[PDB]
Amino acid sequence: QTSAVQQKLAALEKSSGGRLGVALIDTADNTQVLYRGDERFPMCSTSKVMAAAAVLKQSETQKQLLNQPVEIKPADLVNYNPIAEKHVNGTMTLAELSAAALQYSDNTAMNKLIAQLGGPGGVTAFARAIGDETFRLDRTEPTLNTAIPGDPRDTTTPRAMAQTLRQLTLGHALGETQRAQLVTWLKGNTTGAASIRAGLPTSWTAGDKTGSGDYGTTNDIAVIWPQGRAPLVLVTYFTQPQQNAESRRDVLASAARIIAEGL
Ligand SMILES: O=C(Nc1cccc(-c2nnn[nH]2)c1)c1ccc2n[nH]cc2c1
Repeated sequence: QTSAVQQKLAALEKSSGGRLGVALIDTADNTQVLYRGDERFPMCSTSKVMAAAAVLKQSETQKQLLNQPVEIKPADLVNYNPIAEKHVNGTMTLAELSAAALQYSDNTAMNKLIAQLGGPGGVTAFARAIGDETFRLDRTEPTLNTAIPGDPRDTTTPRAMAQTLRQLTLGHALGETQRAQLVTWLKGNTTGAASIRAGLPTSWTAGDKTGSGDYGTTNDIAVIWPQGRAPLVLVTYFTQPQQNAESRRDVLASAARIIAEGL
């Protein structure tokens, strides 16, 4: 069946020229709304959530892990490191690296999270441990954002990512303290106001993690507290046919608006 919401998302996609993937979970009733929900998309920096969460999981058995220093060397800087570059020749703690990766989308910080987990496969292994059979991280920053059509590396599906984000932020994939820390980090994101958030009523609150890459890939994943009802989890992924395509955060906002209007 095709619902009214799915028809509207198809019309938005058609006018955009790209490929749109949406997954909503409404925790009011656990119902899902899916558009291309089982197709693969490049995650880009939305993968930073999984990496930070995996470090939070490690911290459950090491009370001091988040305070552990990690050396930042000049050679560690990559292409977008607004926080890490301040600390080159010094150190940042794993908490600081998590906050920088999540709230500022710092790619050096993400690489330190990946290294703490033993490489990209350590992030995948954590995904599997929390019941996500779909997620895969294959590369570090910056190359995980190449976003080539048909490339399975560094991809997931909207359905899998929405389920994972629910388990991490609202469910019990993490300890209570760690879940609360992840939610605090997501709610303090600096990069999200033009993406899913832009499509929601202003009275609502949310936390989110954006991503973008080549092929005009423009992504956002959010946990949302609407006025007067239970939380939502929403994933919006978007990718385009040309390598040099522009970002389209407005398409993510439009998708979010259609979802909000369909509740
Ligand atoms: O790191 C990239 N992008 C990047 C860096 C840091 C943050 C973000 C981002 N966060 N939220 N939305 N975009 C995106 C990026 C892009 C295109 C590439 N082609 N080949 C390697 C690439 C790397």
